[PDB]
Amino acid sequence: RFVDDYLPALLAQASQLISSEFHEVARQHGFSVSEWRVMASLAGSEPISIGQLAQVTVTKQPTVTRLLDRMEARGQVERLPHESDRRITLVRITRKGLKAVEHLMELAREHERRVLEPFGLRRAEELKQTLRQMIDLHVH
Amino acid sequence: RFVDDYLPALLAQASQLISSEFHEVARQHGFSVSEWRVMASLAGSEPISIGQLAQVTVTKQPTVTRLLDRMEARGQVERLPHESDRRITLVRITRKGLKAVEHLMELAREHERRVLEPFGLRRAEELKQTLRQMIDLHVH
Repeated sequence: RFVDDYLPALLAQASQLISSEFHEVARQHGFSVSEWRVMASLAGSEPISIGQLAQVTVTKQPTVTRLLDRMEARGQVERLPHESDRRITLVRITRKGLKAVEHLMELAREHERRVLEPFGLRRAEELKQTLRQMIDLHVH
Repeated sequence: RFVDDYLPALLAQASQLISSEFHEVARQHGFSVSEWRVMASLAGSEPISIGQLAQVTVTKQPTVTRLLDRMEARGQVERLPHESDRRITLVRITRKGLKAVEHLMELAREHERRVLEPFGLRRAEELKQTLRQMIDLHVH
């Protein structure tokens, strides 16, 4: 069975299953999946470019731009010029956005702890380290 | 930075980056992403239910059904009744479909080998084992 041990299929299924669990919680708290991904990805961050945000939220950049249009209208994020090279727009979370997602972020930490608890701290840290190294090797 | 070590974000980015690399190869060989996921997931498999196929291909079931309508028209797959409980439709790859995807599957194995080579056999097997265990714990 080709797919049983094919890495991209394993990553895709694990990602879908784990994310879908928490996305149900996010929607019960009034967030769409894309709104949660953006706010979670900007929380605690310096301003980042739209392109960086699209990568970390695994969302196409034109979709991110339309999303930021309405989230900025709601005062949850702010777009800013890149002071130097100004073909680049930066984006940050506002205080209003952070307060809006703070409780959901604690629920997200609790869900993650539950997902990882059966594996133990060693295997959990290994997994996160390998995933981080893979991302940094393949990000364009 | 909340998202830097948040497992669902790490899985989602690693999955997107790794899959997107190979999906470019698939399209150069005339396959859409969904066609490749279905054929790869059925290769070497006994017939599986539509619901099982939707899970392993991380594709919504109504989307899978429409996809199978056209792939069955092209003779690449076949739907079959579940002989017992027959609220269930099963699906399999045909010989024509297998021959169509055989070369792409070898390219997929080579791409996977390249992705995993920097990590070594131990860390690669750990990763696949952890992902498999996570899937089996969270699949509904």
